[PDB]
Amino acid sequence: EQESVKEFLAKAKEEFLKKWESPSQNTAQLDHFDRIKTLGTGSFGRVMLVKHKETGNHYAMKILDKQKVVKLKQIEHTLNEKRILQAVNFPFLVKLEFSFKDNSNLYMVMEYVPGGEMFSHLRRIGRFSEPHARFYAAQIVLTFEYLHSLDLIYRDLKPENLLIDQQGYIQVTDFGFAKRVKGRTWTLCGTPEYLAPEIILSKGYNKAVDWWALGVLIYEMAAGYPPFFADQPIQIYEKIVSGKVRFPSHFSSDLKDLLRNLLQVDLTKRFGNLKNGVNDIKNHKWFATTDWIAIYQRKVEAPFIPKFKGPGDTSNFDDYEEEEIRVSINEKCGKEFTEF
Ligand SMILES: CC(=O)N1CCN([C@H]2[C@@H]3OC[C@@H](O3)[C@@H](N)[C@@H]2O)CC1
Ligand SMILES: CC(=O)N1CCN([C@H]2[C@@H]3OC[C@@H](O3)[C@@H](N)[C@@H]2O)CC1
Repeated sequence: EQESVKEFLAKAKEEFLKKWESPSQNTAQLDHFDRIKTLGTGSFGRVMLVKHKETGNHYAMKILDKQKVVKLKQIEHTLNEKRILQAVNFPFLVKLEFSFKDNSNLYMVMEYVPGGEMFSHLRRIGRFSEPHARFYAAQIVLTFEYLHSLDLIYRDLKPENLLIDQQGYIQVTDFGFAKRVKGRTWTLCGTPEYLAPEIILSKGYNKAVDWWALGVLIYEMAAGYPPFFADQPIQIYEKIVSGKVRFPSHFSSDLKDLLRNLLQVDLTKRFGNLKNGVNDIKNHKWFATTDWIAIYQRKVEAPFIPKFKGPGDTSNFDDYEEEEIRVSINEKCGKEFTEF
């Protein structure tokens, strides 16, 4: 490994471990913010655009209902998410600014990324050219090199979880399945189209599942649709475990070669999981034009700058039913969330 990379990752791990061992807690409260608009929803709860009443700064506030987290069996995952987010620091990761809890809910207040989800831009344009896909892929490669060096598996890569910032760079969001793992882990989680075969087959799996998901993402960016597509999950799973994929004829030979090595069903042969680790990916011919240092330093001109009017603009996010943020007069699930 290059001395620069080695000493960078050694320092990255030292800094992560100090915050991991002593997590920040209770750094704001709900009535410090005005609620503006719902930016998205899921089983996790909701994300709202908020404005800090004193500073005027905008944030994306993820709100989880403690009782629903318990019923959906996501306690450990939610504690993982907040503890990891408060400890990481990398140019292409969403930045957690505050966290707190009250009688009913857990709150993670993040810097707001007004360019919207990669998913929207991909569906609007149709597919990205190879250079455009490669610019985003390089940022994911560097982000996974960082996360994996901290013993973190991400487990939720997909276009809806990649936001585009004001400079056209990626911010990875949604650490709801991220976990610190030395060795293997066993939980079935993630979106069907992006699951590695070893997840579908209920094996103990490792960080190689993130490199499989990178293969799916690159294919989807360059084709406009994912490589394993079907109407029901059970049919998607059959395609994933088969060891066959079809590439559009417009794909370059270098892209097809990279994808055969990322979408390798045998995890012991998959790029990212060999002796050379991430360097088999960084040194692959498809990445020959990539200036890894300049990408990290955000010195490369992005292929695309999202249109938006200012830090409060919500036009790149879609419209959701607006519901109350209720806080019970009685504490719910206090024991389960003591460490949050
Ligand atoms: C940092 C920022 O600007 N964020 C945080 C994350 N959210 C969520 C929202 O909830 C579900 C859906 O939209 C999801 N794909 C998205 O990542 C968007 C706004
Ligand atoms: C029956 C149904 O599907 N509904 C009921 C009414 N809502 C409106 C109404 O206006 C303010 C508030 O109730 C909000 N929930 C929403 O916008 C749409 C969803």
